[PDB]
Amino acid sequence: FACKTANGTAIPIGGGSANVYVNLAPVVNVGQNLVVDLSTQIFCHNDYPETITDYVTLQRGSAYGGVLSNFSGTVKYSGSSYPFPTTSETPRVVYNSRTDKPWPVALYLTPVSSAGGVAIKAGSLIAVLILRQTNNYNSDDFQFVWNIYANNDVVVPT
Ligand SMILES: N#Cc1c(F)c(F)c(-c2ccc(O[C@H]3O[C@H](CO)[C@@H](O)[C@H](O)[C@@H]3O)c(Cl)c2)c(F)c1F
Repeated sequence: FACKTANGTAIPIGGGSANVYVNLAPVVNVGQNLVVDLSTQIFCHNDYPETITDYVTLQRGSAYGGVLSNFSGTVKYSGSSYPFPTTSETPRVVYNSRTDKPWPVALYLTPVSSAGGVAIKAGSLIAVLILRQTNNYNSDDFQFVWNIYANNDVVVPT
């Protein structure tokens, strides 16, 4: 089991960490959701599906920078929504193919407070998402740590 980002940055067998630079909607109005859809950015595959079923959870989702201070969030994991920052670990998603498949994570972030300025600064760390990969074969328990950075400013008009 291994993963890569849309631009080809890889985390090999055994886990590790990688940075993900995501485009954000430049404007998020009060009462609207800022969607950070990682399913277009993070992809994983099973290296021996003939015998092994890979299990993948969101082990931890943490907020940083502007998202931590001024946004309220949920994370959608494989069609179900959970609080963001995370309190529990999600149900497992299954990977059983050598062809890359999306990691189905998206953040839904709604502004709490804003003065009209830049709520999220371009280049800042907005989230750390830890993917935990286990299987039905051995006791492997590997962490794939995704450091989510904003590519652009996000403004919340007021
Ligand atoms: N014949 C044969 C044969 C073989 F060629 C293989 F490569 C393996 C095999 C390949 C990948 C393996 O592990 C990695 O890929 C797993 C599935 O993605 C993942 O769950 C693990 O954590 C880790 O990332 C493990 Cl353990 C074994 C195997 F079991 C075999 F029996």
